[PDB]
Amino acid sequence: NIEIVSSGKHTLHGLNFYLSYFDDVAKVLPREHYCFIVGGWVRDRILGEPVGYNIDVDFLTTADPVELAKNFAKRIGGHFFVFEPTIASVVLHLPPYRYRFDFSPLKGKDLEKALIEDLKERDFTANAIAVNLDDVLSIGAKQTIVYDPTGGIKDLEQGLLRPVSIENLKRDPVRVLRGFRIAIEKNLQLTEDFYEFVKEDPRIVLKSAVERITHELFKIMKEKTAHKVIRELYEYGVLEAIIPEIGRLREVKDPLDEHTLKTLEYLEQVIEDRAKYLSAELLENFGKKRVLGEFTDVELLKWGALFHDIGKPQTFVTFYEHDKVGAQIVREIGERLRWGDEATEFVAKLVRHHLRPFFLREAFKKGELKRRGMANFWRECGDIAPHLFLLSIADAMASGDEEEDIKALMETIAELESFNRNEMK
Repeated sequence: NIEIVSSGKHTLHGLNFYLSYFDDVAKVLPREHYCFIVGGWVRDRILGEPVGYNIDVDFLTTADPVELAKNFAKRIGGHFFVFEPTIASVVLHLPPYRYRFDFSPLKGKDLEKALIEDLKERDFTANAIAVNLDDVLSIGAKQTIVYDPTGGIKDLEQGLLRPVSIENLKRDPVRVLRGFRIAIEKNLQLTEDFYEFVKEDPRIVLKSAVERITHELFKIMKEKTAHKVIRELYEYGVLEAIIPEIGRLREVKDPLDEHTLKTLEYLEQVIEDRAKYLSAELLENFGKKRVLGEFTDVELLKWGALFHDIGKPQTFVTFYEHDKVGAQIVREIGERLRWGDEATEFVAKLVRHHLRPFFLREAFKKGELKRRGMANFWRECGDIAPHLFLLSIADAMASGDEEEDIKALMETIAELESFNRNEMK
């Protein structure tokens, strides 16, 4: 119930909160109804982060969210969706850039009290900050006012990601994933009560719908810091709760879980270096295969790194058939988690063949690698080939292979690529 005026903040200026499409929103917005910008986009803008290729904006309007979203989508030429208190979305997709605009209802007799009331229900204080669209677009002699009753700005200045209330986390448990992800993504420290809450009941996440769970999970696999978030989820037992198979990696000692985590961690680096190992023709369409509509085959690759050996706990001196077992397990997880059919099949096929480049490498070191094995390789799997290459390199690194052996693997890959490029006609 108290405002404060500050000067030189320069991140809170309406100018900073601007987006071109907001104009279109304002033109679709009815005259007698109001609209606010909330959460993620506000948070990122306050932090002064440069806007990337993925733009997500959340709205709270007193108008009809469905009609608003419909006509706005008609204006920007986007796809209009309705799901779920029914919030409506607008997605706009071109290959380098993705746009998503969510529209949520805001109702009450007192508008300000209602807005605050809604902000206090949100997951984290950083995401609890909102601004009026009119104030943002209001060109002249207009001061812009930001609303954070939860003190999100104060927490952002101190570099803390603090849940508004633990009850808000218990109400929608999938947010406990976001808390980790964002904490790594925005380089913020999660406060004490979050860590405590988490420890006590890690399985809480199972309350939330599966699809939502899946969606966040990929969102984690989407960022380049993903291995850290995955390790965080594993150490606190959340990952085991979501995927019980992962917990079984611990019973088998060589440590398998550490090997998988390091496999993912190295896989990120290898992905960054992919231009080095992969051929140009393999790099052209790499990462361009769309999965679950906002995600690519790269997330599937990282999932492949997590599951690359999931079958070693099932088989027990030497682990023989764990590739096929792993493939089946992955298929089961993909069904359970409602991953796309072609997605779970992709990851499954990736896990099935995960040790193939190692065999071809062993054949390469003995000089016994010839046209037969290569042609057989490219015939059997040509679709997962680049992903399988990167995965194999990462797995080789995490296994602590000798440098000459890793280089032998890389040269094996290069030989397969060169054989496929020219000498296959």
